[PDB]
Amino acid sequence: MGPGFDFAQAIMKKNTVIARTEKGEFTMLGVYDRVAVIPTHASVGEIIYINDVETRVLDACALRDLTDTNLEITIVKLDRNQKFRDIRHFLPRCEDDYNDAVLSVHTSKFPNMYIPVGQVTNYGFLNLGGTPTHRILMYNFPTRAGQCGGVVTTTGKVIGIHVGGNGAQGFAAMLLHSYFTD
Ligand SMILES: COC(=O)[C@@]1(c2ccc(C)cc2)CCNC1
Repeated sequence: MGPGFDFAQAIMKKNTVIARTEKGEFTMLGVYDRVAVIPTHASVGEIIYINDVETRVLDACALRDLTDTNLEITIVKLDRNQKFRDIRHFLPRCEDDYNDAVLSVHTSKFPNMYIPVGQVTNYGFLNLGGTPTHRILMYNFPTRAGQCGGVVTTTGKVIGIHVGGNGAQGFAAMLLHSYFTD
């Protein structure tokens, strides 16, 4: 409808795949080369399905901060025959608050779904499904099962991936530029 949906649309059409693990179907954001992210609760193994194709996982790393606290981001390198568009220049360098964010989901159950979630708070600590977690963003939208891995963007920035909710608020793990240096 507007530049918010304009930005989200392009990230979705070129930088997302549908990932299936034993724990379900997730929106998976491709960041650069064969490197993508997914919520750690997807429990990525040695093999994953990417758009229903059997794919070997070459590496997978569940990120934690330097206090050894969960961040709920897993970085996956896929044995795929094609590279993602490099979107690392759209990642923020620091923890921040944001205005006017969109949460975008693409699965079998929710294809081409875009939700204007509005203001995003740097919430910080969250007890997420019993697991102490850091760098959580929060938005006041009643997000539901099947939105996990969903991409959170503002005009010009890719700021997080959806990892949970409480029925009234949704929670995303921050993406930071420093996660993807090489
Ligand atoms: C991923 O986003 C993009 O590449 C585009 C974009 C870039 C920046 C802003 C503020 C809006 C839209 C350029 C082409 N159409 C979407």
